[PDB]
Amino acid sequence: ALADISGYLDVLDSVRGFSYLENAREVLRSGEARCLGNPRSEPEYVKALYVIGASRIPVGDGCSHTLEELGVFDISVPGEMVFPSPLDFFERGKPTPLVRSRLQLPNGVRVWLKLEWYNPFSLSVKDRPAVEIISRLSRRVEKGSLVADATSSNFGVALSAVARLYGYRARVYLPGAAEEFGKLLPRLLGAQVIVDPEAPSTVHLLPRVMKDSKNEGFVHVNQFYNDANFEAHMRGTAREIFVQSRRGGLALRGVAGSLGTSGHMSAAAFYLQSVDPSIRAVLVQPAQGDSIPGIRRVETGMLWINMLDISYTLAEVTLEEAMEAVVEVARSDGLVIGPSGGAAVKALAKKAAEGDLEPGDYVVVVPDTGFKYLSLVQNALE
Amino acid sequence: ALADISGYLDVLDSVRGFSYLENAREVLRSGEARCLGNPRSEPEYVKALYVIGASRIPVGDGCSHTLEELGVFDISVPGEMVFPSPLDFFERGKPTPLVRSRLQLPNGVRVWLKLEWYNPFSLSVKDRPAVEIISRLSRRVEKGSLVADATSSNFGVALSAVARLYGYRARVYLPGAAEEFGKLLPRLLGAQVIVDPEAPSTVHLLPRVMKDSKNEGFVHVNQFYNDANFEAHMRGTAREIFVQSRRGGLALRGVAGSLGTSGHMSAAAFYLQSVDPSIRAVLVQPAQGDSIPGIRRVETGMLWINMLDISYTLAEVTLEEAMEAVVEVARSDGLVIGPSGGAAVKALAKKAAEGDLEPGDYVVVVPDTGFKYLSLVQNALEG
Ligand SMILES: *Cc1c(COP(=O)(O)O)cnc(C)c1O
Ligand SMILES: *Cc1c(COP(=O)(O)O)cnc(C)c1O
Repeated sequence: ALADISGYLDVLDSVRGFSYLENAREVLRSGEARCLGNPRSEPEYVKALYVIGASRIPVGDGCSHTLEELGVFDISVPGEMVFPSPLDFFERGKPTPLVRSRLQLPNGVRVWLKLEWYNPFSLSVKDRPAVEIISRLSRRVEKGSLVADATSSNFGVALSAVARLYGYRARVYLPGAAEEFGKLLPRLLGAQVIVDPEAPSTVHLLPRVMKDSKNEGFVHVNQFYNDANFEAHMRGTAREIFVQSRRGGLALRGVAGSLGTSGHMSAAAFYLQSVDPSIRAVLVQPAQGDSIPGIRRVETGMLWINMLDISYTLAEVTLEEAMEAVVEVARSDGLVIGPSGGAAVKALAKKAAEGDLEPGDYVVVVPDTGFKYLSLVQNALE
Repeated sequence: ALADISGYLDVLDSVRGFSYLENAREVLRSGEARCLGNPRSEPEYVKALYVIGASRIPVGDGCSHTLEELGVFDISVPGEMVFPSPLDFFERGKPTPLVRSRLQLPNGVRVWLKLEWYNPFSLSVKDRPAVEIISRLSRRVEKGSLVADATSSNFGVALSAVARLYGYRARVYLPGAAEEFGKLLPRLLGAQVIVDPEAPSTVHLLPRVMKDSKNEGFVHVNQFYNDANFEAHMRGTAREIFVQSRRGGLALRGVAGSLGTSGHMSAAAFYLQSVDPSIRAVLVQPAQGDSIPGIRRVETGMLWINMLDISYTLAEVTLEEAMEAVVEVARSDGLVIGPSGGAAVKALAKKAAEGDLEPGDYVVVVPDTGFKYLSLVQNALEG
């Protein structure tokens, strides 16, 4: 039988560790889940179901229910696109668009672009971890409390908007080289902003944020380590790629993406490889020396991409090469993508040139809009 | 009986003038269109149906069909949000979102925000006129031809993107006061940009564009005069406000917005007042001396708002007041609207205070995202 999962989400408070993902993987591979005589007594299984996108759980003895029956494939979006609040629109105005590009790559590699700027608060992929993180402290941490993090531009904006929505205050710490929109827009949204001119990277701010947290008593949400980040992308970004590829008739042979926190691509890889382990994940490595906003090299410390059982391929991409792809996609599709989106397109283009990819449909996650990066666009047209 | 309108759309090539809108208004008012014996002999009636958003026409002798049967309400975004091309995404990734605000206005005036930054190319309301203009010359004008116009930032970006999707080249003329994204992003999109530092406004550039058009032989698409702008907003923005209000359970009592070309608010007013003449159109007048990007005062010259049978009220709004609404919406809703969106919100707030408006639901058209306007945001926070 079917019950609403909403009544069992306290298991998100109490399940720890990655062992529950064995259940997620097996439910996805088999396309079904076994009924729980006592759902309460199997919290890891309930969490597995939530993380893959189920809105319902199977209840009883001996029965089983399909992904479909569990609500994994339920249509979210009202046909008329009317929403009673911005949060409801974040939650139900999904999937984010998946749009076939007319970019021509060698070897039958067809490019689709997933447009994560379609998230309303930060115009970026970062809404999803912000919502998930804030919503799940929202029972134990007191309203009016300060939450904070080290961030590049997008999550600081996401965090500021979402914290306030849920009744919290936000503080955002950014390196000197962050874009001005990351420094300014959080203030518009009601947050405090701290820029460290000296910090050479976003993760270099983390020790200061942790020290300040101990002295000042604010909640350090730590997107780089907070599993709700990964889980948000499992139930959202990754579930969407899966459902979109199926209902859209793609022959999904891989995904391509970039890595900051590693949240969105680790989820994409893990989810899709659960259904079909041969699906490739092609991932961007900002070339040494270069800085591409929002993203980093794997060696500098990433949680999910390293700890989870996922196969991926790297590809080196310079800032110059990423911006060339931004120009190519703009001239080809009339779509203005961000530097990191361009990096992911280029990575896919390289692996396509090398003959490494089966012909078929490949989904590139585009983290944000290129409108935000006028100085990088200016340099790229020279 | 019904026939697909696709087989009758050469009327768009041949019909001229505004007389056809009489038919559009009556069909919307009665909520039904009557069958045509020979549709080919009634091209104005066919155009009327295309412009209000019908996908089918009524065919027969004596019969009639509702807006619903005609496909006017058949604008559903697909549940899976998968689009086999960018143009298909522009076409089918609609309606743009209509989101209830928590802004508190006096006298029972409830605010809904229509987010036109959800257009795919220029992230603005201007994609819609760009696509309709270019698609409808995409037959008669030879590929590789140059298309051009005088513009503020948004339509320059939209024109540039759309031109390339239909196999044209683009040139964009902007005044010196235009935003940097307007000067730069068309070049990313492959277009030529001409900036006139001295030009005090966008419409001041028009004589020079027209002169250059005569000399160099490019198509001046002229958004300020081209009826496909109005028509795009009739079948897009306006039809969406109508259909979204109905299906969404709103008690629609008015729309608020701003004027550049006057394309989108003239359409919203004309379409909705066709259905119900008591629906108000509250329009922004940028206070004398001030410049709100993308928008103008009625007196400086406008086509559809003056020629069409619509009612509206004007509210004066300073740049400062427009930006105060941007701050307020950001703090209330967590959404960042543009200066002209903020102005429309303020125009609605002002009218609401004056006791002028029926209590109920009001849709504010938000032309773009305020993410772009960082200097104006900076200045606004200093207060
Ligand atoms: C956060 C972000 C990324 C990387 O996303 P994660 O899910 O942190 O790995 C890439 N690009 C941009 C612009 C971002 O904001
Ligand atoms: C075009 C535009 C307007 C006005 O729209 P029209 O349909 O030209 O009257 C308002 N604001 C912005 C930002 C625009 O680009």
